[PDB]
Amino acid sequence: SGAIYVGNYRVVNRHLATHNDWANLVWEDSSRDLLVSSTTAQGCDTIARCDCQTGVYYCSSRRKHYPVSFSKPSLIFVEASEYYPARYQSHLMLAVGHSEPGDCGGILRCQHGVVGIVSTGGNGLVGFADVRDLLWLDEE
Ligand SMILES: CSCC1(CC(=O)N2CCC[C@H](C(N)=O)C2)CC1
Ligand SMILES: [Zn+2]
Repeated sequence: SGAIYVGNYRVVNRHLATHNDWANLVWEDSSRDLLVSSTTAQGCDTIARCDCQTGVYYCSSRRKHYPVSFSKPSLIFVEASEYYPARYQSHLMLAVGHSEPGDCGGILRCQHGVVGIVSTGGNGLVGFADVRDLLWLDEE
């Protein structure tokens, strides 16, 4: 579990969104595994606006933050789950790291701020839904 809290927005994995998230919906995209809802309180996270490929992510199944090298956001095949049918998840970045079930929502960050949230993995893989192109998170 986990979310990004920027301005009056809460960014979560679409597959983990609550009824309150759906009832206060700003934007959602199933191909990216992302959903954004509105919040009453202002958040403290800042979004990175960059092309970094190195950063650090939080792994809840290890209680640890790990430094990683990650790929650029791409259209990458994600094996079926209980959440998604084989498909192609867009704006996804991959790294070598531990992930197991339980871990989505953990933040990936670089020197500029929040880059994205854990969305996929397995294998000694971990994939990150990017948020750096969502410029509207910084306003309104
Ligand atoms: C070994 S479990 C790896 C995970 C879970 C995992 O990959 N999926 C299950 C939930 C939906 C994910 C999606 N973004 O399509 C796929 C990352 C924590
Ligand atoms: Zn950066």
